[PDB]
Amino acid sequence: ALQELRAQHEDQVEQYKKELEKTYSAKLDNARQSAERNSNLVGAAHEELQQSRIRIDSLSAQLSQLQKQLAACEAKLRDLEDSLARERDTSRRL
Amino acid sequence: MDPEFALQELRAQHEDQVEQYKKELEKTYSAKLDNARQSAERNSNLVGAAHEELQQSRIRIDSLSAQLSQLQKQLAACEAKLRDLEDSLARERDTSRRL
Amino acid sequence: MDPEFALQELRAQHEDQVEQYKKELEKTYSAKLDNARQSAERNSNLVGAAHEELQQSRIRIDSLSAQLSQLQKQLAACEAKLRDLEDSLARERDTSRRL
Amino acid sequence: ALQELRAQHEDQVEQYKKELEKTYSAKLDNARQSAERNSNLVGAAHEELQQSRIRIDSLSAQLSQLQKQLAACEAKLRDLEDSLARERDTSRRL
Repeated sequence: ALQELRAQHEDQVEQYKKELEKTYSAKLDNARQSAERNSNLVGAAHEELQQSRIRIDSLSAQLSQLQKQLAACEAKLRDLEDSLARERDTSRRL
Repeated sequence: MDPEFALQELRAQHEDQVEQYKKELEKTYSAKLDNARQSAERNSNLVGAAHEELQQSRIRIDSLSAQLSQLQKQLAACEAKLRDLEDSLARERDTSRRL
Repeated sequence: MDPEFALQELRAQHEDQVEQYKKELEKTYSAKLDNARQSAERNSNLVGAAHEELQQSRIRIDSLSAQLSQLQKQLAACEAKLRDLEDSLARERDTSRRL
Repeated sequence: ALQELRAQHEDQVEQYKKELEKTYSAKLDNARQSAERNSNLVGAAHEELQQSRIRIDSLSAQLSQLQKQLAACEAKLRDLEDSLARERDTSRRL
């Protein structure tokens, strides 16, 4: 009875261990799978933000081009205002 | 003699017509002067208003450029939190591969 | 009699001076006409160039607005990847609290 | 000798188990700590992106205001161009 109980226990522990290591291997593999998917959703969010980064770099360059164009328009209007001021003052002298 | 009375009357006709012409000319000249004065003042007022509005627009574009720079700064810090996140998830990946 | 020769000579003096004045007036008038023509053509050319440049600037601002919208779309998708990341890290947090 | 070996083994397994559960509790706690820090770096990146979101909403509103202002400038220039065209044509008629 004693050695029968001890042999029965040893087989139970042997079965428990194999079931333990198999679950421990499944845990380590699912932690790998769920972490990878997280890593691209990390990296994809990074690359989509970097795309936006360089779009606003382009937007700032285009704002500077627009600013030069309006500055040239203003210089033409200053010239025109000068010429029209001379004509106004001439009419005032008549 | 007799032609002398036609001379005198021609002269008198001429002086009446010169006076009439002087009045007609002065009225026409003052109307064209007024019309030219009003058009000159309006063209100067218009070009000044247009010019002023453009100076306003340039101030607005200067502000927009400054705000784009702050937006750059804001999106830089967002990239930092994303890189550290990349980093620690990669730390967990490396440690998991080594079991 | 004798005054008649002063009359005739006065008339002759007057006709010479009227002819001189006609020439002087025609030259002055043509110069002021040319000056006014050139200034009018230049003012029209200037305001047309200014106006055209402003139409160019409006096209540029229409483009900038369109690009801001695409930037909105790009940053929306970035928020999606950040929310799902939020979501799965929260999934791991909840599961860890339950041990 | 037999029962001495079996008692010695039982004490070893008892000591191994307590050392196992203590390490298993330390593992579960560090996974909690490292995941939290990851979660704010997630959420802080989210809130800083949302801040940028509403800045560009403001930028688009300001672009529309600027567009109206330039459209009003253009209408003044059209008026001025009309008036100057009439003066040009008048000078051409002289």
